[PDB]
Amino acid sequence: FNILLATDSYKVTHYKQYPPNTSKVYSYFECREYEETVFYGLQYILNKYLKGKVVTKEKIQEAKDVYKEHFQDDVFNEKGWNYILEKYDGHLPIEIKAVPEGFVIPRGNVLFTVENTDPECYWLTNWIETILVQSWYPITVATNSREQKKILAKYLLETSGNLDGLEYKLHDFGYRGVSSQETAGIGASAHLVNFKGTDTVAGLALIKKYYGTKDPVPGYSVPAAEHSTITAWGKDHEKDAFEHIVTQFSSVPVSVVSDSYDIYNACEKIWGEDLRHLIVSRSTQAPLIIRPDSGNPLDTVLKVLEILGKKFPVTENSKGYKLLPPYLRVIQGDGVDINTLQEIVEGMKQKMWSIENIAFGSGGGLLQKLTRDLLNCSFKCSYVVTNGLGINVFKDPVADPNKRSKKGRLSLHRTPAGNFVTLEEGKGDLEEYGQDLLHTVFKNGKVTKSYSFDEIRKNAQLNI
Amino acid sequence: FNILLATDSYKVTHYKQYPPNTSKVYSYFECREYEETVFYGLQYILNKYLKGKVVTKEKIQEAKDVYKEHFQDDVFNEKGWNYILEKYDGHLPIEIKAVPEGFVIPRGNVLFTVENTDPECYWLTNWIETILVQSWYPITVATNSREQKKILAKYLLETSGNLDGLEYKLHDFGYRGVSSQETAGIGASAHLVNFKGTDTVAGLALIKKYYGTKDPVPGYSVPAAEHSTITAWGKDHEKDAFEHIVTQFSSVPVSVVSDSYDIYNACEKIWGEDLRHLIVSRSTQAPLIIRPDSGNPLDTVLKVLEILGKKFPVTENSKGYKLLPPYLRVIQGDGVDINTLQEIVEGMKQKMWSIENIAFGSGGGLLQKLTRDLLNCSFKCSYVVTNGLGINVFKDPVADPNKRSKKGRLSLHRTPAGNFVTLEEGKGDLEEYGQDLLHTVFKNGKVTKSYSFDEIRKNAQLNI
Ligand SMILES: O=C(NCCCc1ccccc1)c1ccc(NC(=O)n2cc3ccccc3c2)cc1
Ligand SMILES: O=C(NCCCc1ccccc1)c1ccc(NC(=O)n2cc3ccccc3c2)cc1
Repeated sequence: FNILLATDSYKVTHYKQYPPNTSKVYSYFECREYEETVFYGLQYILNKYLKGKVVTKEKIQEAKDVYKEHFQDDVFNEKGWNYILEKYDGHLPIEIKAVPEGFVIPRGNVLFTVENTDPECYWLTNWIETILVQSWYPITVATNSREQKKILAKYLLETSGNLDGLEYKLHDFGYRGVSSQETAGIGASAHLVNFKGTDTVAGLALIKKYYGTKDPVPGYSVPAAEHSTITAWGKDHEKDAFEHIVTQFSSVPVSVVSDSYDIYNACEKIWGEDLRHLIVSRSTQAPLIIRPDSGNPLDTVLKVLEILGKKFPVTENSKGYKLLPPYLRVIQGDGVDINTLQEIVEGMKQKMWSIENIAFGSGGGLLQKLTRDLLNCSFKCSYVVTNGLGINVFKDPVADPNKRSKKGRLSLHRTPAGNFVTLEEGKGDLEEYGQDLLHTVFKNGKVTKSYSFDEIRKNAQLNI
Repeated sequence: FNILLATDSYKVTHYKQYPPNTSKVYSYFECREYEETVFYGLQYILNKYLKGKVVTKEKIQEAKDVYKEHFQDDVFNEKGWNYILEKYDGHLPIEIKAVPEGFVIPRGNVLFTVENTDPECYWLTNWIETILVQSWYPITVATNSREQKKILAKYLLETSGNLDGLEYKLHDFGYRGVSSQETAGIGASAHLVNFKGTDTVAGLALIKKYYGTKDPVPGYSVPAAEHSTITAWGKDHEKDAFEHIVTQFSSVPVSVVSDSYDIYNACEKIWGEDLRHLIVSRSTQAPLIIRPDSGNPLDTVLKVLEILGKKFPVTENSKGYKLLPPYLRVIQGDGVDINTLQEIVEGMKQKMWSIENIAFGSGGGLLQKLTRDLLNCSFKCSYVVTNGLGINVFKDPVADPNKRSKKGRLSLHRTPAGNFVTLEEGKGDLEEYGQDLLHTVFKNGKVTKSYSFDEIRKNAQLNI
């Protein structure tokens, strides 16, 4: 990895565009205008990409040669980068202040700030904008996943009277559906801020290396079938596949995809009749989890529950909701996103089915179908020092008032009612709102403040 | 990187679920039936993750320890992995056959096939499904980018009579808007299959290392301003920022973001009057590229052109379309996706403005706002050998006929009309069509067939 080649190309030309005699460039990150966001992911970026000796003679030379051909010109600031290498032994003279990881902050508040610590490195602040703006992705995955936890908590509390097993109700199925291996690890780790169920193995090593947990692993999985392990038995031997799989995993929970040919027939005749004796004998700690994987997600879930409820002994819980026996559960792992999750739990509640009966598996909806536009994550310059005089800087486009940026030195404070407020124009210097809630997390190539994954989970907890 | 930890967790349990005495598991990838797809990206995956000694004693031990905690059970095929390490020195006994990279294939056709070459490694075929299915991402970026090239080619030919500069009309602005650094490189490389303009530097090193070009670089950029380089001058000094930037880049093309405060005022009064003398003196090889960055993308583009057309000498080309002078161009780099690109070029054509006047910059729309659902990229088992007898396997869900998978051994052929056909059930073995268009690209840990980035671009060319 070469930080000199980890920026948008046009940033290579910006050192020539700032007003002459600029000694300071101060910039901030916010999720402009999903009313609250989970701040997570910055620590990964600081450790993997920004800390220590990030500049070498070889990296300067590599970047010089690439930019010469990429621009068909020599616009690359070799002098500026050589200065960092000679003066600071390749350590970035940058200071980053951030809100603690796991923090749940309303939209339109400063989340982190970046500024150069050496007047010669005024151009460095916005050079690293590209790498830091990528924090949008673990922030959005964590926020969207927590918003799904809120829906699940509401319906589970309503239909069961408690939140037992909440942290296992939304399972990450997204490994194949993401754009890369690196995205998988980052995305799966952000989902693990709110839940404990994951199949995206990549997320576990990321948490271990960059955050750390008291427990040996932050996430868990159960054995489960795929279409290939059922279909390989042949069209006429689906019962044999099912029987073999539940016998191989007789003492542990097992998920079995049952829609290869006909989900309703598999539920009513195979599980419901032919193999029913192998299901009713299972332990409460080792249920059979039936998995539909096609059709309308809500209509399929309701029909599968109606079928199972007629083949198996259904009880009525203390809230008046139907509950499958403890050796039998369902997982809907096709077409699950925040909108369909909501339609399914509401549809289940209307048909008097307890949310304790179901878990959700989400792939693309959880980790891929997200953009920087969802929370409007933006990095903007708000303060500059030119000729020793500080000026409050901002954009305010005529056709888009929502794109107006904050002015001057920023500070995050607790209001008297215990809410959050961002103070602009260095007004935080007046001691009217107490202490700034951002902490120096990076200074001159060193990570100065870190959070464990346990702290992050605690900060990201629901009020509920 | 550890391939034993680069799969969906549940795949760790599948070796126990296949029918006993299974010696072969044969699977294929297709974009289930954007009528045609660009096949690109597999070569990157084969080289970075699948080739050479991918199994070591340390990797087996690491995976064993992780899976023990992840499952709270010892469900990990240590014996199977130890077999690969001892017999093949950690090289995968897999054979991958694929359509050549850059190939443009209609939906619902086999693109690549995977099968184990050793009977003991029947479970390996679908173990690597997760890593190979991630090919969906460079395939979708390449396909969506080529579809935008088709729209641009149609409107540029209609309004100018040629395709000059077509390869520079859609610029990659997506670095900050993607989920990770790795995604950035893969995504920007897939856009470079169709275009030459990129700011996502990461894509250049990926092409150089995995594909290679005769040219020193596959992509180019121009100097350009950002809001920070303009706003840093102060709200009252936007004209000074503009003047400084165009003077610093007087001899090369320069893009200048002009919507910081009021895009229409910047076009009419700053560029159109105060700085007009610095613009009209510019070379044809060094235009000023005005960049709006907010508002309704089409309304803003049309209003900017109407303003500029009244301040600068406009000509009418041989097709009857208005053309700005050669030292002045526009780039729309906000809210550009395949749908808005289409609305803008159609709206320009309706107002008699040539497409030679404009270029597009696309960020999230180009590299992030894509999912595996767009082309329905899917990996499925189609053939198995159990007890020495081959059987044609497939899924066919009752509620979703579109999810039906192909049966048996597959081959891709040219039809008599020169189209593509996928033959099922080993019917390709009858010599009724020509040669199978799938070639072995990977066999027993070695990459057996490679394509240069030059070949890929030629294969992905538009008919026009
Ligand atoms: O229901 C589940 N968890 C919570 C309840 C479990 C429980 C209840 C009571 C006692 C003990 C345990 C559950 C079900 C299925 C799965 N996994 C699958 O069905 N997979 C993994 C996939 C990954 C990618 C693509 C497809 C996949 C299919 C995981 C967890
Ligand atoms: O119009 C362009 N290229 C094709 C025509 C150029 C031409 C015509 C005639 C003769 C010589 C050359 C062009 C314009 C802007 C840009 N770049 C920007 O505006 N940037 C890069 C960004 C990256 C991230 C975020 C924001 C960005 C802003 C690049 C190329």
